[PDB]
Amino acid sequence: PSLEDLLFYTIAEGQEKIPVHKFITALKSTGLRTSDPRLKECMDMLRLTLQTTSDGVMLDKDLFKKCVQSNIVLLTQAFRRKFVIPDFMSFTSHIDELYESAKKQSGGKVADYIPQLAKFSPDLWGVSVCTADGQRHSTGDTKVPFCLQSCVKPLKYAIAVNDLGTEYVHRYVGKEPSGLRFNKLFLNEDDKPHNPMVNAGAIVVTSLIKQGVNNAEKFDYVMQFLNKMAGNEYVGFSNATFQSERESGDRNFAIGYYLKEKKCFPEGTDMVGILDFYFQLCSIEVTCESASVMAATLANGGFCPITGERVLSPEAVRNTLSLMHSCGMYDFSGQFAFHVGLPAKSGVAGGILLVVPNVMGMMCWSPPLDKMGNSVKGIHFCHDLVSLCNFHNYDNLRHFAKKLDPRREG
Amino acid sequence: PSLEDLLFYTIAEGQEKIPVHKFITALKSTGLRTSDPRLKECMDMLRLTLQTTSDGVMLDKDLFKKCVQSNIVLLTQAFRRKFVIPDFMSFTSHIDELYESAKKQSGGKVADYIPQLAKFSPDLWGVSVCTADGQRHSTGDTKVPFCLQSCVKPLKYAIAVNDLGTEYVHRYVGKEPSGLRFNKLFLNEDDKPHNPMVNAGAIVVTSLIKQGVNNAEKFDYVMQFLNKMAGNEYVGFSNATFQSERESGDRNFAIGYYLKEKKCFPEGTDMVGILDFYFQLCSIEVTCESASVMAATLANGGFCPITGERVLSPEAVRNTLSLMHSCGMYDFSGQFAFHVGLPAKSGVAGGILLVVPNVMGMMCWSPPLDKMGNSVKGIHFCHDLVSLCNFHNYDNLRHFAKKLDPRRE
Amino acid sequence: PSLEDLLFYTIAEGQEKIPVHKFITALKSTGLRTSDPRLKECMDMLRLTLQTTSDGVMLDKDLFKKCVQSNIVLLTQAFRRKFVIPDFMSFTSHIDELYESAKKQSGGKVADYIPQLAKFSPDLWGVSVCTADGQRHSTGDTKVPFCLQSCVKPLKYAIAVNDLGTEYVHRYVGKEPSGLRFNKLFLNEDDKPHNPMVNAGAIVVTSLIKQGVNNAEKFDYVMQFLNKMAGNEYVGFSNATFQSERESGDRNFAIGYYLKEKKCFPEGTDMVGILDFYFQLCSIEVTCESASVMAATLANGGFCPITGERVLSPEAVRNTLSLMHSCGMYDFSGQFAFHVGLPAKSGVAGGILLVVPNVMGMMCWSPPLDKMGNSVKGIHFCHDLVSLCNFHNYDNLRHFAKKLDPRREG
Amino acid sequence: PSLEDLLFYTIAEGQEKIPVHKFITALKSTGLRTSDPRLKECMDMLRLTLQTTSDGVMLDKDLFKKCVQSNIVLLTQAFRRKFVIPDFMSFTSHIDELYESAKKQSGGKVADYIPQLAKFSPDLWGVSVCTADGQRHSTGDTKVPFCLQSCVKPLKYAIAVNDLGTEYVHRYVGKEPSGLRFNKLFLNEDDKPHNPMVNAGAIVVTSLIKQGVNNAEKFDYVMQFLNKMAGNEYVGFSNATFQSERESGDRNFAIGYYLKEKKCFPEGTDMVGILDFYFQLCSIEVTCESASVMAATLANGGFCPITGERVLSPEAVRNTLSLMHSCGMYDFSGQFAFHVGLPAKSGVAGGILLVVPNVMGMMCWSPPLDKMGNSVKGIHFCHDLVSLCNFHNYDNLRHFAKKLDPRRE
Ligand SMILES: CC(=O)Nc1nnc(OC2CCN(c3nnc(NC(C)=O)s3)CC2)s1
Ligand SMILES: CC(=O)Nc1nnc(OC2CCN(c3nnc(NC(C)=O)s3)CC2)s1
Repeated sequence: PSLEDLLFYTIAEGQEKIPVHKFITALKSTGLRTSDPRLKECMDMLRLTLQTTSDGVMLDKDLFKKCVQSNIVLLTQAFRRKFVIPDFMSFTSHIDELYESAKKQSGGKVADYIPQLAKFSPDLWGVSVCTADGQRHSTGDTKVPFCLQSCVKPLKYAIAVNDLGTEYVHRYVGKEPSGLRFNKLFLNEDDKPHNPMVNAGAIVVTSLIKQGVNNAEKFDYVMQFLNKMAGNEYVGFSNATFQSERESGDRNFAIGYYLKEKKCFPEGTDMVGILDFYFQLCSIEVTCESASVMAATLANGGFCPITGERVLSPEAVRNTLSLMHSCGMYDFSGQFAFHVGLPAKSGVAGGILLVVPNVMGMMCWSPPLDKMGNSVKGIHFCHDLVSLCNFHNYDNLRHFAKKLDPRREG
Repeated sequence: PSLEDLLFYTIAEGQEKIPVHKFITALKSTGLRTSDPRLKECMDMLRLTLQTTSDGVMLDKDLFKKCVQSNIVLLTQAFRRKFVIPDFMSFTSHIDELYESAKKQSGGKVADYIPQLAKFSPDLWGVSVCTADGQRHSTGDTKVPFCLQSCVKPLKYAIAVNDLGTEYVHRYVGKEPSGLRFNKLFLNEDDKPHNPMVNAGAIVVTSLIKQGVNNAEKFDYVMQFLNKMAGNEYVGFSNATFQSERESGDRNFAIGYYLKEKKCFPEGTDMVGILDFYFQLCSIEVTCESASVMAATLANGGFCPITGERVLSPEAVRNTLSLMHSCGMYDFSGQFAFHVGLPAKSGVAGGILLVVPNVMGMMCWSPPLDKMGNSVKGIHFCHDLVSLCNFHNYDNLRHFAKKLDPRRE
Repeated sequence: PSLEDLLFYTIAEGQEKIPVHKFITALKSTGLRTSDPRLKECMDMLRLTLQTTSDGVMLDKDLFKKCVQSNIVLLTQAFRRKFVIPDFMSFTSHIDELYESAKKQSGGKVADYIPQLAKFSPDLWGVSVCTADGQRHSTGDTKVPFCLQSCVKPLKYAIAVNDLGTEYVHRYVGKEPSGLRFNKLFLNEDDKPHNPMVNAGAIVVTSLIKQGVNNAEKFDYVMQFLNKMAGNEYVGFSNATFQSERESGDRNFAIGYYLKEKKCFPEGTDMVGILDFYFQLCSIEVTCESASVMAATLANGGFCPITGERVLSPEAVRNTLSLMHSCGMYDFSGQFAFHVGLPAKSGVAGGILLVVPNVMGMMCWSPPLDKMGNSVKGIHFCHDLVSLCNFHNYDNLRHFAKKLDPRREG
Repeated sequence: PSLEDLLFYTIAEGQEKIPVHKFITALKSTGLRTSDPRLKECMDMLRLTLQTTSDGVMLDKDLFKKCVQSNIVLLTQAFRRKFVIPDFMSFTSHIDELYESAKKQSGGKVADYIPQLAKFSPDLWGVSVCTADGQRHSTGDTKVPFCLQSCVKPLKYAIAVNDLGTEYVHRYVGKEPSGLRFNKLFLNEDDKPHNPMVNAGAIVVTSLIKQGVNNAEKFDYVMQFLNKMAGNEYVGFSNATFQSERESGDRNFAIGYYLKEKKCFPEGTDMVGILDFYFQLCSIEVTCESASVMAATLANGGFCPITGERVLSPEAVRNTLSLMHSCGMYDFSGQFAFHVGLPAKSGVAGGILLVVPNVMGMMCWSPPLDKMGNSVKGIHFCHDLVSLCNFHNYDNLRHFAKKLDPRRE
């Protein structure tokens, strides 16, 4: 027997040779993107034989064997329905409906405190999915760059725990939510910030990453890291947003000094310098698509799903998801944890980084925020998604009532 | 082909006939207990034929099929290792290691606030498991009855949400935790108690269950409900514990009166009676074993695993596990949710009712409490369990480092 | 020489005999009331000679000497303008103006949570003055009985420290105000109520007065005490108010149980009985006139000014004035101390018991309360009073700008 | 008859001529200092006459009248015991006892966070009095200059209310104390600092004084203002303290940035400059003697008692005495108001500027502080002072038990 050969008969349909487009659309219908890095050898060989023989465009058992041999393990799982969402075409149909249902929630106010997010239109709205297996789907304004802002706080924490361990990082920052009107305090009772998703704890976590090196190499260190998470999709940097964040951050300058007085930073910290590195990290740019790969990396126990690369330790990813559950959505965290039950993180540009552990990661984006600071459409989408699918943290995988389960088939 | 016949050769091992004891030990090793209610029919036919011919005790293809046809699907799943933990024999060996490792933590102080918990010895310690499929195992003092106390709070919240729905119950109680030094407040800013796991909200939740009937019928209704949840295993009641909570509950009278003044109960409430009903509910008795079935009922989306009965709506169970995750372990809730990541609920008699969703439910019991109020051995066990198995809520099921996974082979 | 003889020529106005009405009007104009207990002998002797010599009504040097001998010291000080307010006639004209200026502030809501405080008309308004010397003046509805309610807290605190001393009493109750959003807390951080003017602390103090005896003698012990303080003017008791306060006091029962749990009472306290005794003390009745004598006794270092009787130790009065200054007007305490600067206490019936140390006591009464719980007209009257006179605690007795000083003349 | 003549016989004692020393000693025993500014003409004429007739040194009815006519009303009041404390010689004997009783309380820790307050000896200790009439007395280290630090907060609040009025100033700062552990907060619920005695509110008040002018002239205005208040006694500036206060005042920058974000300042303020101006004001230097005259100006309705000039409006003095009563001694404020009953203000150098309204002002100084931040010897002295004299705010001026009253004979 032979794996390349048995896969050949599945797509051959008893016939003699497979047209290339018939193989291409069969492969794309699994949700894989024809530009998947795990598929580069297969696609390079296909492009070559489509030159070598204008005499086509048909592959026999032996010619198909030449192309798919290099990536046969991933292609077989994709064609024999072994992916975490087996019927991806029906699932994306559902994502499209949920998107259109949220597209009608036109309330909210765009963050206006800086001219660079006031520039963004309230009609933008996109959602990108990326499963723990690499299946992609987008709808809407998903290639528009926008800043992570507070969406970057869980990614920084993951990098800090990945490099320093849990016990070290949690000398300097706590692990609990604060309480629905302890939002205005910087420190909990141990004179540590309450947790990494809070501004005071985000700043302290920022002062742990790559100490001893200067602000240019730290920024390089974190961006190289964010590239691995996104399978080398778009990660950028807005100097416009950063220069404004620098000139309008009196609240954070207040935090920095209060943290200096109470000896919250590591010894030898340049507090004002850490504030620049902090403002920088909030001005990193993503699209919906590139961020949906980041979120899926946390969804996937730390391995980027479109490269197979190990990016974060299981200890760093578990801690980040734990803190996104309960501290992730500003004052909505408690209500969100109850009704949605997913690790999520919101931002002022309109991002919501959403992780369905063991299934997929997502990024929703609509600039207009409601009064607690979360994208109006994004929050609507997240409620709708969990009403439809048994992805809630404490839904049952066996007795889930009237919800659909995309991890099953019939 | 034939499903009863194929199982016969599976356990017969090509041989002539199955001894009766060889079938029972084969069955017990799947984790099923020979008294499972879903197996009563099979066990009745065995009880009949073990009289029919003392010239035995051997079952032919036809005689084995005589007993097992009634329960063949459940027996096939158990023998083709389709149960949520396929190698149950090995997993219980690990539970024994974790139990013995916690048995050496003799620190802590027994709750003495009532003479009925001061009389319980610091040497007691039991652990019971019940998987979403019915596989059972116990170690230690697992049949000694004890009161739930605050372990009962998630169970009554489930009943209330099961009968009245989420929107109603949460007109009267919040959904968030309060904050690590907001423990001393009764109400949040919307004038509802913070959540059903704290005393002020447990008191309010109690005033919602089965309104319009008197306190004796209310209590009977909750006992009937707690019976369905434990697959009819041990549920009792201590009149002694009830009398001491009654005569020493000035704090609960303080809460009750504060809630009456700020109009937190549903209209037509006899506040003083509801405290009596509340004190009663805290004095319900369980054993480790019976409660581990209750926990598995939450683990199993609302269906009791040793009877298959639908006991709670999926909405009541999802809400209860949500609120146990973040509010279940007193001031330890935050540290606990981070490190263990399992919905749990603790009590002052020393209980910790523990849920691993889609896998199993658990009950630990050791009377000596730490300074935050949680059983010392019980907390030690929960850390060790999650350190060993990828049961943490935000462990990944595919890339889980050097932890063991009891769901695979 | 002779005091009876020189006071004789003071009123004689060079003629030979004094009409009786001419002496009485001279006496009333000092503000003394012709029924002052320190004047009983003089008034009895005057009424007697108006029977024995109907051939009058005129008194010579020797007949004047017959009547005023007994109370000549009090009469001389009154006639030689030696009283704390020498020109009482002019001062009462001002009290009348201040009264009329507040009669025009008809806002507020009468307290309605029990039927007997809702029954009071919103148009009642009275104010009574009583100096440390006994000079009286009233305007408005000054003889209508009403309940003290929270006005009783400074009087029972004074009774407790008069019998037990400060250090004993302040084992069970603090001495500071709480902070404008520590209002809902019962205990401070030492597990004592914050101070005697708050409900939780008034209840605890009630549990220190006259321990070991039952509720009837306790009530008698306190009423006799209030009688001495008011120079035997009207002190009464509403059983109606007590019955409604009792069956509608769920927060006070809430306080009682919380205080039992945290062991705030003395050993052997019958907590529910102390709540009965507390409700009773809140339903004791006064009129404006009778309550204004109470206030002056605190103004007067503990000596009731119309009987000369020592009623409270100087330690008890100093402490009670200290706490009325900072805790007496509910959430208005800080604003009141700042702008009025007088020891004062308010109640839900509409009373404000007011003390100007070393000068006078006062009681204002108008049932309509403002949104913090204080009589609207009463608070208005207090601001007006101190804008007019240098009575504010930290006004200067020498350089007081354009304010009037009733303690001086020209 | 004649005012200069009757005064002459008062001190002449029927004799022929008054020696010069006999008059100077008579004058000092009234407590006036032979250098009072209100006595300059009289002392100039004495210094003028002490040269012409070295064949003296004794004054006739006419030569005494030569000098004293210019200041006759002040001298007569002092000699017919019309001063607020008629028997000053006996009163200072009592302050000497109180000083000596506190000198035996050697506990406390000198402020260490800057090298300029660690340099001061733990055994320095001074007390100075100055009455509303100008009678002076000191015991101890009363001419050693030290920084006001937070003692300057009431003086600048007074300047601000004196120049702009109460309604304007209290748009930017509240008027209550905060709550015994609401100390860690900067703003109340109205987004104003709680009151001027607090760091967050002193910072805001600093931003209202003389707006629109630069930091050098602003500082000159405040020094000119402090000079009128101390009757031109010693006021200085420590540049060392100012350099260390700015280079270690991270909490103050935290306050400034938080106050800037919540728009607490008036329009057009350079927040970073106002922190410099604030640090400067905290480094103003005084001695015990000079600062107690400042206190006497507050005691005296705004008129400096040793020059007679009006320095502050009565509205400003009342408000500052109001806020010093309740906020002046950090976490000790409530306790202090209850037990001492005097408006006072403390500072980290160890000063306590204390006001007994309508009688006298005071300044105590001993560097070793409490754990709440107040001078130990200074706090002890204030308690002792009020146990002795009926100066407590709510003492009775008529029925005051066994306490002494320095205002009577
Ligand atoms: C606006 C209002 O009404 N109140 C206020 N809210 N926030 C304010 O800003 C500061 C609060 C004080 N600081 C603290 N952080 N954590 C603390 N707890 C401990 C145990 O250290 S204290 C820094 C921020 S003031
Ligand atoms: C720790 C300390 O110093 N004092 C105290 N600690 N606990 C106390 O119990 C009482 C607190 C006051 N009441 C309230 N409950 N919830 C509330 N929430 C809101 C938003 O109003 S207010 C009744 C219980 S007092």
